Amino acid sequence: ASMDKLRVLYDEFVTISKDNLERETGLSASDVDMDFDLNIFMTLVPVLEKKVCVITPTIEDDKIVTMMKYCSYQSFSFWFLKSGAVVKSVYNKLDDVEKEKFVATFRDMLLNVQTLISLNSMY
Ligand SMILES: [Zn+2]
Ligand SMILES: [Zn+2]
Repeated sequence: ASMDKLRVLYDEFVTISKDNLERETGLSASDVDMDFDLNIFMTLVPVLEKKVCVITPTIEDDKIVTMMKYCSYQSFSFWFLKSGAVVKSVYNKLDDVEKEKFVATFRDMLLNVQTLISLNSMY
């Protein structure tokens, strides 16, 4: 986990999300606001942990895919209020190989974010 790694992870998340949301829905993505969206993920992590399980590097793929059902794209800068699609809607239309990468990207983003709600509670 690192600030520079998180930027690359977030940009991967947006690139895949954007390409799939655009062709699925016919609507065009908006400009990113990375800090706004990482704020959204910061608020989401505790909800995901209560509704599904604690996020650790060994969390099973099925628990991550279920967390994607509780992540609404309308919450983020690049899809802001455009449709009610959730992250699993993009997952469901990837091929098997692309699916594995998306799960890893979404899990590693949640771990990098969580590594920061952590730093923000240290005195
Ligand atoms: Zn394209
Ligand atoms: Zn901002």
